[PDB]
Amino acid sequence: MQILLANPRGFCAGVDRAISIVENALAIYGAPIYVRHEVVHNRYVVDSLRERGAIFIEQISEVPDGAILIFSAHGVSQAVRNEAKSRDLTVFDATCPLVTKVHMEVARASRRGEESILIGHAGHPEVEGTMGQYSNPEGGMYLVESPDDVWKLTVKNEEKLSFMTQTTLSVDDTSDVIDALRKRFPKIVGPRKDDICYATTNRQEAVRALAEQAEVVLVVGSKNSSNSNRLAELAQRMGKRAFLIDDAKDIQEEWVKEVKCVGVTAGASAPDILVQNVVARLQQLGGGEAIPLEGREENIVFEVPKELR
Ligand SMILES: O=P(O)(O)OP(=O)(O)OCc1cccnc1
Ligand code: SF4
Repeated sequence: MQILLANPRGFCAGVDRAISIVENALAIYGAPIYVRHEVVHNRYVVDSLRERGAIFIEQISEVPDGAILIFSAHGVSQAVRNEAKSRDLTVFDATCPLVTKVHMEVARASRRGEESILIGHAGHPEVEGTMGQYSNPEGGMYLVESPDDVWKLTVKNEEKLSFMTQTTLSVDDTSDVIDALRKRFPKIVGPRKDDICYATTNRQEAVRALAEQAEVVLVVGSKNSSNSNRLAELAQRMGKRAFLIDDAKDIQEEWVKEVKCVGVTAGASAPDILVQNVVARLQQLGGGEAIPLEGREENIVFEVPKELR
């Protein structure tokens, strides 16, 4: 059995920054450090940080007075940010710059009381945060997940309309939603393409190349990771068996019995150690040295705020 690694894979710049923010705050201020939502959607990272004294919470009322609070990489609504601001709390924001950029566009629309449509998945924290930057009752802020959702949407003034996307969507499915938005609302304004981040686009392109060669693909990432789910879904749609796994333990031997070529990737929130352990497990089940595919080079880094160095 040949083992191939997708390239790129694993940590992006927003995730490296956000985890560093929590680590550094723990180092500087000691436990506990409070964090709104899992800092990133990875059980191993979160379990780790919890064992070192991070406490993960969904509401600001769960955080005591005088504390340090960090917002997760997925971002937060204005109501949450203002709720935290009114309190004695010390707040650090681990929201990814690429999320923040979308937030600002939503807030601009809100100020203009002009309506905005977000493409994303209901209930995901990034979606809550992004919808959560719009407040003007005279405009509106609508969520669509599919072309059918677009086909049934009505808005108050379709002459003044803009769209935004979640950063971790399917590139291809999103393309279909946007095509529908433009057929329905010819005057709609957005970005050139979408708000899907470089890391999501690149990992999707890499798993496409991986799945052209592999019979079976293993995506390292947690169940509640949107971007990781998209990598598995992509592979499956190409006719390959794909499995989303937290770690090497989850590999069932039947999945790779008599498979000549197995591919491994990782979502943007999955640490490289988990991939290394996956490869070691595949080698036990009879695989050779892991071969990295040629891939697009990523060079973007996001620094921690200076107060957390
Ligand atoms: O569920 P997803 O959003 O894929 O979060 P995860 O933490 O798996 O990946 C990092 C991230 C954070 C913020 C925005 N987009 C991606
Ligand atoms: S996957 Fe994208 S938007 Fe999300 S933390 Fe990473 S770089 Fe930022």
